[PDB]
Amino acid sequence: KNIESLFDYSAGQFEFIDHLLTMGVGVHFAALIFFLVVSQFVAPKYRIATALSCIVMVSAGLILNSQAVMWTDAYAYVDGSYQLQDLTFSNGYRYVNWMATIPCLLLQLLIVLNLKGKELFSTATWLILAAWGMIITGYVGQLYEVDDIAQLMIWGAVSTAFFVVMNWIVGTKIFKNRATMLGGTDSTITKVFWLMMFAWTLYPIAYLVPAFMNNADGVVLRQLLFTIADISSKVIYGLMITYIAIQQSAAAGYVPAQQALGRI
Ligand SMILES: *C/C=C(C)/C=C/C=C(C)/C=C/C1=C(C)CCCC1(C)C
Ligand SMILES: CCCCCCCC/C=C\CCCCCCCC(=O)O
Ligand SMILES: [Cl-]
Ligand SMILES: [Cl-]
Repeated sequence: KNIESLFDYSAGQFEFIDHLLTMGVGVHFAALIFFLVVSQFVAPKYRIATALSCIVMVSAGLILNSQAVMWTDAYAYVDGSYQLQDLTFSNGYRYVNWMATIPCLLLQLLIVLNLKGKELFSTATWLILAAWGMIITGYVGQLYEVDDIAQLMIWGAVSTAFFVVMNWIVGTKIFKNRATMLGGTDSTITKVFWLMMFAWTLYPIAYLVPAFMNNADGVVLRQLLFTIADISSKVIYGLMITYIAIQQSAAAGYVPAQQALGRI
């Protein structure tokens, strides 16, 4: 049901995708260790924001690892090209994983925005409902990326509606609570918003690849887009969230944070 199943791959195409996914694994687990060791310099009220990055690193790292092994399982070098064998490859499992990772990305944002209690619970709930609506309708959509392009587009339109509404909630909370933020992170959080708009928008572009480049090179392009998007939306994003957590910790008087920033 996925366009990946339609083609044979050159050694070059096959190895590049393998390397992309493998590099993706290494980057996420490398970052995991960074987030782990810096977590001790985060004040208690923000420390969960950094823990969520650890959770995202392993979750994303495991899905990339799984995709890579699925890739090598599904294809074998036969008569001059990599051809589909008995096992299958699908991006569908990425969509399932987003059900967990996207709420984590959103939650760590709300935390450094200094949301608390009732407003935190209600905002998170609406955000998670919006994200799940987006992910589920998108998941259904890509089931048709070979059989019914028109259906892919319509489900994608519905998914985009959830996407836009989700982004509106995010933008609204960011620009409203920007003023509450310490240590100059009121400026930093603005760049985080634009990072999200950029990085998250790569995913619907990848989703549409079967519509504008239905060939083996389009398969490579999609994996390339996912890699750029994953690293940007999880790793670079996580680094900015953690930086914001540490800076606000130090400004709030948390001594290990102040000491940490003093060494650099
Ligand atoms: C770490 C993974 C992240 C942040 C994934 C985000 C995914 C999206 C923003 C996907 C959105 C989609 C649309 C807006 C339309 C097509 C269907 C989706 C699910 C690919
Ligand atoms: C934050 C951005 C992270 C970027 C991660 C991607 C790094 C490697 C990117 C690809 C370089 C281009 C490789 C050339 C493709 C060769 C085509 C092919 O053989 O299939
Ligand atoms: Cl605290
Ligand atoms: Cl993920």
